[PDB]
Amino acid sequence: RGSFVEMVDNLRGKSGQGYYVEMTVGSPPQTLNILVDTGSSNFAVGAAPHPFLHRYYQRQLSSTYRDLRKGVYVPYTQGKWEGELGTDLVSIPHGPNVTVRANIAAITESDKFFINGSNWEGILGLAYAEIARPDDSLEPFFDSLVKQTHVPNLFSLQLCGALNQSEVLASVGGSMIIGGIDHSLYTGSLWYTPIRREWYYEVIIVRVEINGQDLKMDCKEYNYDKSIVDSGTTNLRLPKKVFEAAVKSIKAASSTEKFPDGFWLGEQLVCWQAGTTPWNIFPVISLYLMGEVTNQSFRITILPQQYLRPVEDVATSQDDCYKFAISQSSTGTVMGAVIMEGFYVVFDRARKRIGFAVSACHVHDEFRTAAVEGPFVTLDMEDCGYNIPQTDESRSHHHH
Ligand SMILES: NC1=N[C@@]2(CO1)c1cc(-c3cncc(Cl)c3)ccc1O[C@H]1COCC[C@@H]12
Ligand code: NI
Repeated sequence: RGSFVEMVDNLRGKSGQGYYVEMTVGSPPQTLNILVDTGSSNFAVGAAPHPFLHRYYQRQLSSTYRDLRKGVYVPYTQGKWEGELGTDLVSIPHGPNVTVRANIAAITESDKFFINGSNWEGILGLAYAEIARPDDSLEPFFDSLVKQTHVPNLFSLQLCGALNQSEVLASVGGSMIIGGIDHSLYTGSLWYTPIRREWYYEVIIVRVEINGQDLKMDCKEYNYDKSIVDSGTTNLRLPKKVFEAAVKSIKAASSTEKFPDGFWLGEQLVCWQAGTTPWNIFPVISLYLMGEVTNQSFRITILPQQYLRPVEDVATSQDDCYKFAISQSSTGTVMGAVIMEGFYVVFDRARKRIGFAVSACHVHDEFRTAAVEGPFVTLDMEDCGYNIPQTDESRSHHHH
């Protein structure tokens, strides 16, 4: 292999509203646009009319649909989705030339799940069974794909971030390569960090720098209470203490400009006149990730072109306006699109590792580029992993 032409450019989306892939469900195939989400583990599709859906999965139209006679209820921070579990035939038209029988959660009711204008009608959870709902016995899509076909246990993502239009958000594109690595999608070295545990795609950050300046924190703070690689999150999200330190450093480096507090909170845009954005006043951010070798790390470095998100405003379309896309977390580090848009990211499930290489499509300028660099060696490395306190709820679970 080394080339997967038919799968290149199979992702679409609107800036800040997630990347989706075309999928078909049922016999005959019903086409739906599905959010590619490495931060969840259910395949769930709209299956009833909704204000924001132009279309939905029609179970009755599918000769191959089977009801599992079990419901599912998924609450979260922003809202909830719920529905009926079943199985049906699933394919990815611009993916591998295979059809599989997968679990599908047919979403019958939801609150603040679907997004007006996003153009997606469902979610493809690509993480592991451990975080599937209602429980880990509901096989995720990718597990079924690998078990039922000869597709190698690996996928890779090239998310290409963003203007033509003032009335709508900017269109984005990218590639999901299932079963391999496409060498046309990256340049330079591909560096791997271990998947610490197979639930989320959990990784370990050992060091953080802002414009070459070490944040000098106990490295467990970087992974408190976890660090994950998540295509279903827009922002780089950082643990409270890390967020505060990072913002302070970025503020100081960019101090020639005085932005409102709303900007640093991601609640307000800042603008410059077309093409005059002073990129050079904003620092690079480096995350050092644990290497496959003990005592080694490598760094991924992103630019303000990644963490400042373009939003073309109607009232001031002569200007280039940006949202600050680094935000606070209380559930650990989330390396979302802000990180992933810099890189070609290889989810090597077979070898329990995640690969990063400089993306052939990343946004940069003539002075700086997103980078992937290593090795960095450290004498006698402290364990940077955090151990989440075990609740009685969690401890009570039997795993046969
Ligand atoms: N990983 C991740 N997936 C989550 C939350 O975190 C998600 C994301 C979006 C979503 C909305 N707008 C833009 C993007 Cl990139 C994603 C919309 C719904 C949505 O549902 C959440 C359901 O619970 C699992 C995690 C899901
Ligand atoms: Ni038991």
